[PDB]
Amino acid sequence: KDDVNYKMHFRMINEQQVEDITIDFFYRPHTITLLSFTIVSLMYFAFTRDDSVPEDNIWRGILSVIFFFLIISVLAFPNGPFTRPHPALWRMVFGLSVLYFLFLVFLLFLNFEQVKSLMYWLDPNLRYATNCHVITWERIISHFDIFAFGHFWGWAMKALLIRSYGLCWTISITWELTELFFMHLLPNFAECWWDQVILDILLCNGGGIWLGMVVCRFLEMRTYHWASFKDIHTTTGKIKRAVLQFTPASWTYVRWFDPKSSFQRVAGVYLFMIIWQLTELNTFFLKHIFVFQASHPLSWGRILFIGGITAPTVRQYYAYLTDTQCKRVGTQCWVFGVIGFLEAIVCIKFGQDLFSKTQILYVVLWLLCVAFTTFLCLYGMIWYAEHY
Amino acid sequence: KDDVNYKMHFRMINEQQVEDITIDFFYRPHTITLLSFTIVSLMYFAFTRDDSVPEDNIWRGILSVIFFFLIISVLAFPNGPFTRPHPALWRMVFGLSVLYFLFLVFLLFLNFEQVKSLMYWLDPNLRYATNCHVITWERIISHFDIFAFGHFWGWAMKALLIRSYGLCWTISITWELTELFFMHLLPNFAECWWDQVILDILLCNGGGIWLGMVVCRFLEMRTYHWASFKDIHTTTGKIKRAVLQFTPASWTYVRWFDPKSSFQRVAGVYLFMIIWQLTELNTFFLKHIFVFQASHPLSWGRILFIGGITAPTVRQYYAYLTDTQCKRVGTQCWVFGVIGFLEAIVCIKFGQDLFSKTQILYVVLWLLCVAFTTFLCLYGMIWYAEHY
Ligand SMILES: CCCCCCCC/C=C/CCCCCCCC(=O)O[C@H](COC(=O)CCCCCCCCCCCCCCC)COP(=O)([O-])OCC[N+](C)(C)C
Ligand SMILES: CCCCCCCC/C=C/CCCCCCCC(=O)O[C@H](COC(=O)CCCCCCCCCCCCCCC)COP(=O)([O-])OCC[N+](C)(C)C
Ligand SMILES: CC(F)(F)CN1C(=O)c2[nH]nc(-c3cccc4[nH]c(=O)oc34)c2[C@@H]1c1ccc(Oc2cc(C(F)(F)F)cc(C(F)(F)F)c2)cc1
Ligand SMILES: CC(F)(F)CN1C(=O)c2[nH]nc(-c3cccc4[nH]c(=O)oc34)c2[C@@H]1c1ccc(Oc2cc(C(F)(F)F)cc(C(F)(F)F)c2)cc1
Ligand SMILES: [Ca+2]
Ligand SMILES: [Ca+2]
Repeated sequence: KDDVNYKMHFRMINEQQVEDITIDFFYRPHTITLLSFTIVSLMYFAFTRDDSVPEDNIWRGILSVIFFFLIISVLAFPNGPFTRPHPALWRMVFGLSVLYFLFLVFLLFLNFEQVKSLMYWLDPNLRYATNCHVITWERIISHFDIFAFGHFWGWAMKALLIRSYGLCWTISITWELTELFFMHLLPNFAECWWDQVILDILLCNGGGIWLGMVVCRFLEMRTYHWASFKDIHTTTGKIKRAVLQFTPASWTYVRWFDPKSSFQRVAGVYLFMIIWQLTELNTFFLKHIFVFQASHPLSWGRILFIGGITAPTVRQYYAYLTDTQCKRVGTQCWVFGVIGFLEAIVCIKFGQDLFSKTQILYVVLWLLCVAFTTFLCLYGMIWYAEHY
Repeated sequence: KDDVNYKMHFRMINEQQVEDITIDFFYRPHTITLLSFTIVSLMYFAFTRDDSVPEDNIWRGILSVIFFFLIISVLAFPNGPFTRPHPALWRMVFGLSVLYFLFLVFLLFLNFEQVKSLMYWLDPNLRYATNCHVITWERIISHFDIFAFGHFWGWAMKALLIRSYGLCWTISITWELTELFFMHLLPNFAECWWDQVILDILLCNGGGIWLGMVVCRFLEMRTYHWASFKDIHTTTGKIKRAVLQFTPASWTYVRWFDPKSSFQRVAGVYLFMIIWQLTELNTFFLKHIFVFQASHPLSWGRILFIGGITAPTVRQYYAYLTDTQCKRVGTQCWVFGVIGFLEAIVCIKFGQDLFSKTQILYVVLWLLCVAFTTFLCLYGMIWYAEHY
């Protein structure tokens, strides 16, 4: 009867079910109405759309395949550890992750010219894509952009889900140093290195981690009592509940290191940090292989999507690593890992024009040193946890 | 607490679980080994395959996307009412059905020249694709081919799953007459109409229905006691059990008509028969729009695949139609219906060159008459069931 408990502990981190349902309209399935909508909409598009332009036909077909795969996801895909604001949103996020996985699998079979032609079809303008000792006080605040906003809030979310100053500060410092080193390696016109080791570590990353940890401690201490949207008498309370419907209903108490932790625990945390830094390398290298612009919708959309699938992945990884009755890895964690490895394989396959013969050796030495430093600081964290 | 029973009755026709597991090796998940296999295999292909030929790159990429979507299906897709020979096979069948659904959704946005070019890319030889009163006794047996074998066994499987002489004989006669009429309409060199109303109704379809009904009655009467493969002492018993692992473990008692049946019951059975005849029309019309050859692997592979997804679809449709606690349509039935309607939309969109202005009116009149005859014989069946 331990197998029943095992399957329950997997079903609670893979497809979490909603508790205390009051407005039952949001949760009753209407799959036949969805089928009628699908058929009538595809009928309207087939019989009324003008399909004389073939490129537009291919683009609309791709968009519609994506839309209806998200519908299939809402129907049949797993939900994850999250049931807020609605499980269907997380099913659609899982479907997007599966689509991206299959996109990378396809990309691994084309050659460099075919992948470049694909990227040039998605963005026709991709073909033509390309003084620090006087750092004034105001050119410093000029550094803060919308992407600095993104860094801040991404680190806030990461520190919220990880619940550790040590892990977050380790990954922050190590990745900022790695990025500076690679920018020195590539030509990059890489002057002004005081905007990566100071403004990016101490203000964006540091403040983001601080905010994430404060909000995480708040969410841990608070007590969750959710009254129905119906029973609220006033209107301010009603809109307050409708807004809180987009917040966590309960919060997990995260502890990566036990008092006396096994070798499996340490190895799992080390693997976690290695895959974290690997997903950090994937973005840098994919943006440098093909000359991607940071303002294009796919560029920041892919980063937002990775940050979105990172939230269930961290919860499922923590559950599998620590919970003893969770005998299976969540499917979102599986897809996150396979994407994070396929992107590295893509970077290695199409990334032979980045460095010379000696610069690749420099990259390998730095990656070995980074892995060793990660292990050293993880061991230091475990020692401090055991003795203090 | 009726909602718990509702969700259980849906989970038992959507994801049936295996009972009495003895050899637990076949049923324990190894998702991390699957992830390692995926990554190592894609690494081997990325780093060793010669990708200088682009058409081969596109073909291999398509095949690999299909393979790894079947892997994702084995991971996360629903199983259906069946758990034999293994639920993973039916998960992969569901994944194939989803891929075909998305293929049709994509096809609905291209124009006729693009779809013809797609079919010519899949089969380069598609571009160049094209005396009864003396019917000897032996040219009759010459009619029996591998496709007659397929008709026989398809009707056997259908009569096994439907459990009705009336429904099966109705659909048989009506579809054979419709096919003869359409062959008379199209030029078709449609002589020798004694091979469709006699040899195809009375011998292939009739014998198939008889065999299916006999095997269905046998499977209903028998008692299922499954000893483990381990406990069998001899070797003949072991191989007998290993062969019976590819047979049903239990059989449902099918009854479409109650003594006094509601209007919803009659309407659901009528809709069942209409979608059956619609899926029969889809094959004929898709094979006549583009000049498809019956021997090409995709031609008969698509028919085998439809016959494969027909088995869970009929069980889930019967469950939803008759069981009062089954408040949701199975997902395989959903995808079967959406495919059967999307194929008809494809036939209507790309099928404007088949008939003239008057022949389309003839087709519409015959389809109305066929629907009316279907309803009449269904009402006759219900009357005979009520009074005899
Ligand atoms: C030139 C280049 C040089 C470079 C050199 C580099 C060299 C560096 C090489 C480092 C190699 C180190 C690997 C050590 C492996 C041992 C791990 C171990 O045993 O822990 C086990 C589990 O471990 C796991 O959970 C693994 C499964 C996860 C796989 C999915 C991927 C998703 C990741 C998403 C990450 C998200 C991050 C995103 C954050 C933003 C511990 O568990 P257990 O107790 O043993 O038993 C199982 C658990 N139960 C049963 C008890 C419940
Ligand atoms: C020119 C051309 C002219 C042409 C003219 C043609 C005109 C002809 C037009 C005919 C139109 C007739 C339609 C009548 C609709 C009423 C149906 C009804 O109420 O029954 C209801 C259900 O009914 C359903 O189950 C429907 C859901 C199925 C949808 C998925 C499709 C998959 C099909 C796969 C088929 C596989 C076949 C493959 C076989 C090889 C009855 O149920 P309920 O009791 O009311 O309540 C629900 C059940 N619970 C809750 C009790 C449990
Ligand atoms: C390994 C990699 F492919 F390189 C990942 N990529 C980056 O990391 C990155 N950053 N920017 C870009 C980028 C891409 C294109 C043009 C420009 N122009 C510019 O300036 O940047 C770009 C990219 C690419 C990237 C590709 C696809 C992608 O999402 C999808 C988009 C489509 C659809 F076809 F619809 F567009 C379909 C699918 C689905 F899988 F669902 F099929 C997914 C996101 C990022
Ligand atoms: C509405 C329709 F499209 F017409 C249905 N079709 C028929 O009914 C029919 N009959 N024959 C043919 C046929 C097709 C091609 C060449 C020749 N040459 C000849 O003689 O026949 C043919 C067809 C087509 C058909 C197309 C695809 C198909 O399966 C898939 C194949 C592929 C992959 F690209 F790999 F080939 C990918 C996918 C997936 F969806 F997974 F992406 C599905 C099965 C049938
Ligand atoms: Ca940085
Ligand atoms: Ca025929």
